[PDB]
Amino acid sequence: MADKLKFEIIEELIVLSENAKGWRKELNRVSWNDAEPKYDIRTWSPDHEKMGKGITLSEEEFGVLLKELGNKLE
Amino acid sequence: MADKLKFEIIEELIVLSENAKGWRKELNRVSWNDAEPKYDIRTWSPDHEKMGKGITLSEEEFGVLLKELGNKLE
DNA sequence: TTTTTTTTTTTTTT
Repeated sequence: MADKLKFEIIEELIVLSENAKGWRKELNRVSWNDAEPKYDIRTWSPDHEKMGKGITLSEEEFGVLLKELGNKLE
Repeated sequence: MADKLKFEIIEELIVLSENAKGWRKELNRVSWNDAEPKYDIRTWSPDHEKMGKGITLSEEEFGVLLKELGNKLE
């Protein structure tokens, strides 16, 4: 929506890689407008010049999600 | 975009819960237009009457993502 | 080869 949305990287979680479009797929915990810190997984430009839209994962989600996912690899 | 997008549930992976909006947060592998089967995490209506937008996770992503995330809870 | 959102969306043949 806005040209530059306010944010801040609280903690880097997982980094996957770039795609054919250069989409840097990563999962990091950032603060929404430098207020609420939460986990959000998105992909950005290869040159890190811009960002895109993905999905936000709350503690409730990440908790149950990781619990099951981690156990799925068992 | 469309009123009803074509799809098919190949395999259910993880089910989180509903939210204050009734958003049923789940992660299941479905076939895009009943063609390409891929993992996609989204939230639907409480009464499962409609669906919404989320994010699609490819094998490359889910693979590295799971590996790291699973190890993160170790 | 999307141009990111301070928690009641109406889903897309990579």
